[PDB]
Amino acid sequence: LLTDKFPANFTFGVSTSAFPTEGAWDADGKGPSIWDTFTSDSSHVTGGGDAKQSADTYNHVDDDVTLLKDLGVSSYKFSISWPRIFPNGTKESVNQKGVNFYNTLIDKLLANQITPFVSLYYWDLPQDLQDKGGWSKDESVAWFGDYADFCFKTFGNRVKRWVTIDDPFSVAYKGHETGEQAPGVKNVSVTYKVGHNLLLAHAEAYRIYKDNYRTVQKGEVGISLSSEWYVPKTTGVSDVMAARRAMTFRLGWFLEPLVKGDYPLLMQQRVVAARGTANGLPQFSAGDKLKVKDSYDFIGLSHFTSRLVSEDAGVCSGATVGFFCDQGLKMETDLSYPKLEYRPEVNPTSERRLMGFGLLELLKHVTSDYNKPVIYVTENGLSSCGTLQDQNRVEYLREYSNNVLAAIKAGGDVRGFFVWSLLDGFDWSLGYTSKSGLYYVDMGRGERPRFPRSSATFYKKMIANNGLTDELVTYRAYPADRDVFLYDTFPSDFMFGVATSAYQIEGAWNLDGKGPSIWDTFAHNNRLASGQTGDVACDSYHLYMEDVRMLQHLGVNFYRFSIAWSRVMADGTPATTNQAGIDYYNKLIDALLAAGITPVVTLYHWDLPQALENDGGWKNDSVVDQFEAYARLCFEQFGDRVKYWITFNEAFVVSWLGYGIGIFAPGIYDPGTSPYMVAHNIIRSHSRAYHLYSNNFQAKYKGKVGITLDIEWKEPLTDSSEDAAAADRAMQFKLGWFANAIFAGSGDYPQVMRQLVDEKSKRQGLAKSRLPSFTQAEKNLNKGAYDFLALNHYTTNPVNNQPRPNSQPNYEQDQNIDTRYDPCWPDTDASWLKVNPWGIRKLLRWARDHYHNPEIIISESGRPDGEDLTDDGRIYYYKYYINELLKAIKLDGVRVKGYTAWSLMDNLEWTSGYYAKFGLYHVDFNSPNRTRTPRTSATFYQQLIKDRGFPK
Ligand SMILES: *[C@@H]1O[C@H](CO[C@@H]2O[C@@H](C)[C@@H](O)[C@@H](O)[C@@H]2O)[C@@H](O[C@@H]2O[C@H](CO)[C@@H](O[C@@H]3O[C@H](CO)[C@@H](O)[C@H](O)[C@@H]3O)[C@H](O)[C@H]2NC(C)=O)[C@H](O[C@@H]2O[C@@H](C)[C@@H](O)[C@@H](O)[C@@H]2O)[C@H]1NC(C)=O
Ligand SMILES: *[C@@H]1O[C@H](CO)[C@@H](O[C@@H]2O[C@H](CO)[C@@H](O[C@@H]3O[C@H](CO)[C@@H](O)[C@H](O)[C@@H]3O)[C@H](O)[C@H]2NC(C)=O)[C@H](O[C@@H]2O[C@@H](C)[C@@H](O)[C@@H](O)[C@@H]2O)[C@H]1NC(C)=O
Ligand SMILES: *[C@@H]1O[C@H](CO)[C@@H](O)[C@H](O[C@@H]2O[C@@H](C)[C@@H](O)[C@@H](O)[C@@H]2O)[C@H]1NC(C)=O
Repeated sequence: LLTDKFPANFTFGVSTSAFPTEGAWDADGKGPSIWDTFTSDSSHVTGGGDAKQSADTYNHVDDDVTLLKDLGVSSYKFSISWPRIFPNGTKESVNQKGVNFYNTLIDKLLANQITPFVSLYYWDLPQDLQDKGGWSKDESVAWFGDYADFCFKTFGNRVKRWVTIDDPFSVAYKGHETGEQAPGVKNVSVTYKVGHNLLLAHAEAYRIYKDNYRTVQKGEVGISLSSEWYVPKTTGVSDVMAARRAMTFRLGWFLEPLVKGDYPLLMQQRVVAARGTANGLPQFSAGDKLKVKDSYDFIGLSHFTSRLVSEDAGVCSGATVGFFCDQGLKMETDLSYPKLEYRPEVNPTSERRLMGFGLLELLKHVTSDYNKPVIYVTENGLSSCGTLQDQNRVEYLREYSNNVLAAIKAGGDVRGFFVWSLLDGFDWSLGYTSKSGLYYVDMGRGERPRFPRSSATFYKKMIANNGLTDELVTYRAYPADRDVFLYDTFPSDFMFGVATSAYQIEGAWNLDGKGPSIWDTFAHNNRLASGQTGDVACDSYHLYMEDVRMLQHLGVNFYRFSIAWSRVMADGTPATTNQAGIDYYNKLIDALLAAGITPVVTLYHWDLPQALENDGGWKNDSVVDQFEAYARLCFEQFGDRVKYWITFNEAFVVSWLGYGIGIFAPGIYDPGTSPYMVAHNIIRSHSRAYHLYSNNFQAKYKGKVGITLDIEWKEPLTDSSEDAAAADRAMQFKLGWFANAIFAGSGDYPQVMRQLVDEKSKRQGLAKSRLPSFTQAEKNLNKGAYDFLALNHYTTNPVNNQPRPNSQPNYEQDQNIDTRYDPCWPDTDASWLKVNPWGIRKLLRWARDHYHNPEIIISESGRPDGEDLTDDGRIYYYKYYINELLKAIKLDGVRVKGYTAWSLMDNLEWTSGYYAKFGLYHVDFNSPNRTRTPRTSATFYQQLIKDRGFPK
């Protein structure tokens, strides 16, 4: 990479085109384009969807010009929509409201010192003109002339850089031969006639400008052409001339008519050789050659890729005519150059390659063979799945703009570089499956908010320094080791397990004297899917012996399950101790130990006995004593054989879902106060349960007590310091809510929660703050009240700052945050779970740094899949999350002592019923015997334990 400065009056720009970004497809009298009609057929668009709104730039001029001021670009390339100016294509349809929109944009651009670089035709052909033949017709030269003449006299007093036609190759070939772009015509005999008329339309536009508008307006008029760079597959003369021939058919098809005055002679000969003399390229009239030759002030170039070309006379057969059968060559991807996908294993055959040298050679070729024209790179950029930490785009922007510097030093007269693109949009036939903006656009929000990707920060800094600096040479958007797969084994101490839950597997909700749960009541109130209940579930009350055999087949070291409070105490009181309940858990513990499997017992999970919810449940404050007496009964009966206790599972869910929005049991909706009241007692219940164990049981039993908290990793949406503070704030409010008082050291809530809920409570007119206050004695009982930390981790979220100065009392509104999902993270059967393996690694270091380097167990990890036995999604998930877990141990030193896979078998997924299959075993819930069937994932997990990591 060169650290030289760009020339003095070099233009750093950025590009959009009307249809991918404007939206408002029929607002204010705009007529339909061929792309409106084309995209109305889902089969034409990858991933479906339409551009009826897309990025909605028609309604964001003020916001988008502010983004242009933030980058510091000198100029802005955009497109005028023909059907928005002339709804039916003719000058009689002139729509003043469409004229007003572009005037607003041009005026606002110049008020902020940004040069307009205006394109007249970026494929937006009005549907009415297509209905009468489109570009195949000789009338299209006149249609375009009247339309160009209008924009010249209407905007030309301010617009000084014009592009007649953008990428005629795609308009002709992709739009009329293969049909992949609008208007979807598939006719090999139309393409050369369309390119012919595009060149004639551009010439008529250039002629109109030179004679009627140039003397007064003093602007420039050019055309923009697209070209890949073609490197020969071998050094043989055959392939070197096949590569040069592909450059001729793709770029010289239009460049040679405008420079030399005719189609390239090589191109003329090849088509007549493959099609017949009656079917050659169109002939230019003597007057046509006069109008076309030298009809440019600059040449625009859009470049993206380099491909390998080799001679292939039999690339087609049986006289199958066509644009690429006339050339007699094949194109391949150069897999020798870095792949630009989200992760190393994504799409091995990818064409997105880091080949900046191709742009250097393209520019030098255009300078050498076409008499050194003025060049603007009007479009150059990388297509992504959409991530905002776009190291791939940063590398692309860094390398490719650096090869522009090399062309200028090699004599290339390149005066501008325009990045494709400014925002995300509807990338033609790729639809929304392809993102390219320096700014991400959230297409799930009506206002379509814009957010800078890391490439926006890079481009801003490079323009500020007029080239690269040492900081920009080595700049990275994320650490270089993030996606590297680590082949290694786990430490000797490391345990593998799987987990279940009492209400989700056991059944027998009222057999043998068991009292009812708040989840028995939730289910019997038809609050679960299809009125499905956990009345039988997997019948683990009767079939626990099957569970042990499955655990033996997996080879797990430990098995984490939960005790049902209502099964050992009918009403949650020792007065209702159910010896039958004691015996059931004694049988499960003994069968696990006889099989050499370590039992791990969760005390609570989520099934409070209804008798205690009647007295106020977790809001009642004596629940601290009630939970302590329940913990005592468990420590006495089972403490002799159970050596790892977990007090609570996902106290966040019990607090916010159960007592906040009331979607889980007990179903109380009070999002302002009760979640904090319940979490307060949970912290106080866990602390008293821990001290009861260390004071009265740890000496003789030598066990460890922990707590399990669920948490998504919280990644900043943007590299800004306000978004980094927002991400940490989202961590504190969900994980720190409980972990801070137990693990951080102060025995108290995170300072951010106390500051924020107090201040908002005061504005809302509340006598006391909605977040309770610990007594100094209570804080001291919280301090160090643990032996290990346990984390449930499934997914992550990008977070951004979002002040809410008028928010109502609400645990989520108190946080001043907003959440999204990275578009690159794959989906699962659950709308809230996205696959992001490195989230568990960043989460583990966060817990390590904030909680005094504790012993950590991952108590839950997994995803839903389909019902068939081949769950490749589950395997992909475990393969890479466990590898990221291994990285947190070996590479990061985090004291991770165990890993728990959710779940052992299909079970009742709370409100989602049995429709969400989470298990390594399939469970037939229509069988009375509830047969369990191992999936592919069970073998993969069993094999991974044997290997103790990842070998080779
Ligand atoms: C292209 O649009 C022009 C503007 O018309 C407006 O947009 C079109 C898409 C349509 O929605 C119209 O309703 C809009 O007004 C067309 O010109 C217009 O043509 C119409 C007739 O088609 C004409 O209406 C007539 O006006 C006379 C009085 O002058 C009245 O007695 C009639 O009853 C009827 O109302 C408009 O006045 C006229 N406007 C302008 C500015 O020209 C254009 O149509 C073509 O050109 C006009 C001059 C006539 O010769 C039409 O026969 C002819 O088709 C549209 N062109 C095409 C190819 O569709
Ligand atoms: C938390 O939940 C406990 C357990 O239910 C509540 O204690 C109970 O309060 C009931 C009243 O709400 C008591 O019932 C009354 O008992 C007396 C006899 O003592 C009868 O004469 C009378 O008619 C009622 O039946 C119940 O005895 C009591 N149970 C226990 C074990 O204490 C508790 O309520 C609160 O605390 C108790 C100690 C009393 O002071 C109650 O008046 C008070 O409301 C619940 N606490 C909260 C904050 O909801
Ligand atoms: C492909 O384009 C050529 C050149 O413009 C047309 O002449 C072809 O049309 C042919 O002639 C018409 C009258 C009709 O018979 C059509 O079926 C013929 O192929 C055109 N071909 C197609 C299929 O549209």
